This record gives sequence, structure tokens and C-alpha cells, in this order.
Amino acid sequence: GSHMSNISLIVGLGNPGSEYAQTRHNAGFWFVEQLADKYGITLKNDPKFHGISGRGNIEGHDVRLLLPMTYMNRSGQSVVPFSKFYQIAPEAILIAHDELDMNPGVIRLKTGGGHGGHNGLRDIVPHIGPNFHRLRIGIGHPGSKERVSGHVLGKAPSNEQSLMDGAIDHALSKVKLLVQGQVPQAMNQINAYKPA
Repeated sequence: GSHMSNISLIVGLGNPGSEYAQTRHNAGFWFVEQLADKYGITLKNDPKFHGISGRGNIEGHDVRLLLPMTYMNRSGQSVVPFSKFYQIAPEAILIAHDELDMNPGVIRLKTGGGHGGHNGLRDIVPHIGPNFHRLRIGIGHPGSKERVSGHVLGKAPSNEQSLMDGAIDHALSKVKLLVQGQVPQAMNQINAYKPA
């Protein structure tokens, strides 16, 4: 299974299908797909766990990647059985997700806490508890609760996309620290990111 707070499972949240691939709610998929390409981890079909998943070496550590294919609000139907089957404790999990409460181009590593209204996290925390790590990828808030769907299921304008893409690229460079268990240092260096 997992060992301590070396990160050994990295989950990206999102919705399946070409119609959601470019939407803000898929920010976690963007991060994990880019990370898989960086390290040469194959993301392959994983019907048993209702997802796409992979396994490979990141900087000398055996790491699994998971993209639930459940739709966002059912993400726990993938993450929970997968993590349980591979005996990965929450403390060794990083979940990348869009964060309404942060600007595009802001990115933070957080340990613990609630779902913050995120419908994917809402499906995960009841089962495994809160003590996993999160890569909060800022996407902005549309104002009101009625607008949140249009916002997260929207395709960001180019300036916002650029800001998010730069923040995601920065975080990819800090995954080495995470898989080595250097959560405090990774937190400091991720959270310090500025776009400009």
C-alpha cells in the first residue's frame, strides 16, 4: 500500500467526454494528463474502477494516477474503491481540482478541510475523510450559486486559460517534492506561485 505522506495516488477530477474536456470543472484532468505525459505514465481504461488510470515511476517512486469517468458528482464511486483496493491511505493521496474560491493563475496545496461546495470532493470526503491533499487550481466564481454550473461547465476565455495553464505547469514541477513526502516544502513553493 502507501507509505506515510509520500504521495502515491494522484487523482484529477473532471467530467468525461469531448464536450467537457475544455471546461473549467476539468482543471484536475488537465493537471493529471499533463503530469502523465511529463513522466510517461500511460492513462488506460480502468473499467473496474470506473475511470482511466495509470501506474509508473515519478522520480524513483511508484505512483498511480486516476481520472474518474463517473461524472463529477459521482467521483467517489471511482476514487474510494480504487484507493481501498490498492491500500492507499488518504494521507498519500493528492486530488487536483478546480477551485471557485481562487483566481485563475492562483494555485495552492491544501491538506484537509471540506469540499468548499465542490461536487466532486463532496462525493469523496464522506467515505475516506478529509485528510488527503488537494491541488486547488483557481478558476474564479461567477457571482451567485445559480451561475456556478454555467461557470464550471464553461470554457474559460484565453487570458484566464493562460493564467491557469501557467499555474498548472508550475505545480507539475513540484510533484517531485510531493512523491518524496516533502509536503511542507511543496506547499510553500506551490502557494508562492504568481503569474507575472
